[PDB]
Amino acid sequence: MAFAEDKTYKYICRNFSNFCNVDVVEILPYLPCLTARDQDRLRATCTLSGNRDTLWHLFNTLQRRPGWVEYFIAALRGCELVDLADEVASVYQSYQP
Amino acid sequence: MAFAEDKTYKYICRNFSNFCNVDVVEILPYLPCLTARDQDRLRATCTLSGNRDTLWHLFNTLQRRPGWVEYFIAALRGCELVDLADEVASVYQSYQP
Amino acid sequence: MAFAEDKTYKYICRNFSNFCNVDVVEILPYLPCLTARDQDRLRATCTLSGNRDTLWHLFNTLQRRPGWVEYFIAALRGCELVDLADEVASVYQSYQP
Amino acid sequence: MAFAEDKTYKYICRNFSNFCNVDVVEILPYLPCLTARDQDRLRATCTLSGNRDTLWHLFNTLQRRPGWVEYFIAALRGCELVDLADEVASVYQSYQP
Amino acid sequence: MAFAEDKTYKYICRNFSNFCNVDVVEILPYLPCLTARDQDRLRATCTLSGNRDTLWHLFNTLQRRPGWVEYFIAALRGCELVDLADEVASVYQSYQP
Amino acid sequence: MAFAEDKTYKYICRNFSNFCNVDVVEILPYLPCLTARDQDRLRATCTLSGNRDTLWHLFNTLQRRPGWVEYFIAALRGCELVDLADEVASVYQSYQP
Amino acid sequence: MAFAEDKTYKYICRNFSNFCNVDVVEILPYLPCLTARDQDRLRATCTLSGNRDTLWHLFNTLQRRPGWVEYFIAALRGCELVDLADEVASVYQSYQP
Amino acid sequence: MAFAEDKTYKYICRNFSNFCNVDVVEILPYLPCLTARDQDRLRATCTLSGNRDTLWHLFNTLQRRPGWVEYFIAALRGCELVDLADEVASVYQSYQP
Repeated sequence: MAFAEDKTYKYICRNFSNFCNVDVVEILPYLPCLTARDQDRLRATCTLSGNRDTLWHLFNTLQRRPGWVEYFIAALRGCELVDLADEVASVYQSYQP
Repeated sequence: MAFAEDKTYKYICRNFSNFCNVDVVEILPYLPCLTARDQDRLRATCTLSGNRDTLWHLFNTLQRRPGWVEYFIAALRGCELVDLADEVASVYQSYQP
Repeated sequence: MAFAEDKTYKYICRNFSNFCNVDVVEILPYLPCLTARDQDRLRATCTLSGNRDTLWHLFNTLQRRPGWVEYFIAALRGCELVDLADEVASVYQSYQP
Repeated sequence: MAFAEDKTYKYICRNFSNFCNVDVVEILPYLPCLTARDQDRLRATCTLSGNRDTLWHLFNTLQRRPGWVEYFIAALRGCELVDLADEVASVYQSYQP
Repeated sequence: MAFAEDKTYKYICRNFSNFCNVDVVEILPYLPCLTARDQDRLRATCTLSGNRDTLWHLFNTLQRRPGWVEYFIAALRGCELVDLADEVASVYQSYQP
Repeated sequence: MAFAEDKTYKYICRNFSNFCNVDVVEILPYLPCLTARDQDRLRATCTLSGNRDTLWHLFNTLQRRPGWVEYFIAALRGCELVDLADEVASVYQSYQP
Repeated sequence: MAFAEDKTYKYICRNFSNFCNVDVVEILPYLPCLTARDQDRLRATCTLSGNRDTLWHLFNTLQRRPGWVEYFIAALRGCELVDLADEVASVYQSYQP
Repeated sequence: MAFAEDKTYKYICRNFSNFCNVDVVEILPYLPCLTARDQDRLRATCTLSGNRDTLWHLFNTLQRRPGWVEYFIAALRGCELVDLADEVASVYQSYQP
């Protein structure tokens, strides 16, 4: 649900600092939900501002597509950030009926 | 119909908080109904004031030209805001004969 | 002469919509007739209200100091608005003895 | 003609989404009509704002100089956007006497 | 307490110049008390107007949400602005019962 | 003394044009004597109306609260308008017992 | 009730200075009871005259239309002025039979 | 002298178009007269608005500190803009007693 998605995103920003390792350029191919465009923005942002900065735009960009959370859990798993994926899914499923 | 357009726009502000996602700078390319001026007015506003803020200016500008609702529904769809577009179209059709 | 200058400015507003192409910030480097303070006013206006809009405020500012017309034709030529400059000069010289 | 160029640009924005593949940084060397300065602005915008995005600034920037459409048709052809140039040229010549 | 928060914010502005290093874009991610939007406004402002400048909008923006002081002290510590955090917390606790 | 402060402001406006250098948006952070409101008023004034214009509104605002002179002299020094500050302090101390 | 709404508003002005945090430009999107023309006036006022100032004009406009209190309490909540919303509702319900 | 500096700045704007080659990001390190902060503004402006545009803010920014002309001449010389440096210095000494 959107309410769950929205609460997830709120969690992530609560805890953004922990996430870091998340690699924007690595993570994007796993997010076909993002506009073929919006990836460019993130990917170009990263060149300019460095990863961890752009990470913030990406999540804000990620939470933009209904259904995004499932995409993301998949993404971290593609990124072998399994412990992180497990961390969000916990948060995510916590807000589902 | 206009009655439908105004009810649509009136709906939009009622439920604006939900819309949140529309990316001003993103959606404008789909809205050739808007004044070549007024698009500059939006984006420069976007630069000065940030996105969601500029969003509001965009809608008020949008509802100014006859036919905008179809333009808008098309726009959201290019922005893959399908659920958002489907939501608007519903509100729109609901007011058609 | 002033009569020519005034007829020119009146021409410009009577054909204002046609000019648009003029970029205000650029009309600004080439135009030392404008007060060091009024350029700030325009550009800040330009940022705030967008270009075409700011253009009108720009011309309105420009026609205030004797000699502005020569400055302007030079400016467009610096902006490679040669056909535009050629148009004004014609309009301008049409009002010279 | 001015009228023909303008309809083209209005056509382009009607159909902008289709254009996308157009590469701003690639296309700029082919546009000596654009100000040596403006290219910088597009090229820097592109770095800041991403390609398809800056694309929009570019067309709006391109249509700024009379004669631009031929420059543009030439450009697409230099960019092996033969199908695109043919698409535009069609639109352009459709508006010439 | 509210009284403590305001005295703190008044202190911050008393002593703003010392703060400078504080990086708006770096520090915002630690500040979920700020609206997901007002960070855009700070950040877009930051892009437009520069860092230390936006720092100011941010503090005025930060002091907007009850409980913000705790949020800020935490943030600076994450920004390894330990001496700064120590400095404010000192100011802060000085105004609590 | 109050008598000293007023002669100073009368000095400032009688020499207002000389000051310009003072950057309105820049100087405000040094002036906590100003109401947390009134800074909004100046800056917003600055944005719509431009700097030197706003300077007058700034000075006009500043001279309203007792003690402002010490604040202002300090401010200019923060703005490294040392010669400007030196000029005012001279004017200021010239009117003290 | 209308009387309850009025009693709330007098509370507001007697405590107006406290309530300035309300960000005018921010709050309007939650208030569809306001006349679509009349919001422009607030923002135009807000921009011209600054926020806290505009708050008062906003309130005076808001209390014009019956039912506004529910609109407002909701509004603050959207602004995560939960404590502020919590403050008003108390004052409000204290005046209902 | 101040008289000399301003006449130079006026010259600079009267010939600004000629100057362009001046590279903002390159030139700033040679100007410790500008506030370490205003470099950010220029350096960030260059980013948003392009190099030709920011040069303009820079000179107006440069002419802001008494003594700036010597700094600028030094700077251009640091920038191997020897012909440019000779051009300005000539203009400068032309207004000294």
